[PDB]
Amino acid sequence: MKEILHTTVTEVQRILQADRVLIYHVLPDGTGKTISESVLPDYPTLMDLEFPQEVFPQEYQQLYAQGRVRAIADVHDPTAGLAECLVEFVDQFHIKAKLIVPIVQQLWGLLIAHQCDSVRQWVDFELELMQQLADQISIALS
Ligand SMILES: *[C@@H](C)[C@H]1/C(=C/c2[nH]c(/C=C3N=C(/C=C4/NC(=O)C(CC)=C4C)C(C)=C\3CCC(=O)O)c(CCC(=O)O)c2C)NC(=O)[C@@H]1C
Repeated sequence: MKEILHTTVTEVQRILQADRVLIYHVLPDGTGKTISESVLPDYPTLMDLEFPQEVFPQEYQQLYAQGRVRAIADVHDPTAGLAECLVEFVDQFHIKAKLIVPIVQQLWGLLIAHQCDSVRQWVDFELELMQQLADQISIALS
């Protein structure tokens, strides 16, 4: 399953030509953590870093359990909807755009793409494609 999640993020990174693709998993204590990552070598491996424990709030569990994709073209646009607690994070890791799709069975996790070199207008077919990839991960888990 660890090799399957690695294969998936690597293939999704190549398909989107994203700077990073990762899978973020919600743990039974209500914390969240990156568990698989493919990143272009000009950027850090987030999995190699020693992050403090991170609460994944009930607000976002209840949102993402509903299944909908969130495309954020420009994380610095004050109307684009980046969570306020992530403002310092996107600055420190030079994340400019992100694409988030929930992995649901009950939220298991999120498939997330980053653009780092530019803002990125994600287009409708890419949001549908990530929904299909999230469905493929859920089917694999079953
Ligand atoms: C604010 C709402 C709370 C919160 C929620 C949250 N976090 C993510 C996703 C990621 N968080 C990552 C890692 C860390 N590690 C830290 O120490 C830290 C604080 C500086 C963070 C943010 C991480 C690698 C991810 C996945 C990749 C990504 O870019 O998202 C999410 C889901 C994404 C989204 O934008 O909705 C949420 C809701 N984090 C907090 O610390 C608050 C308690």
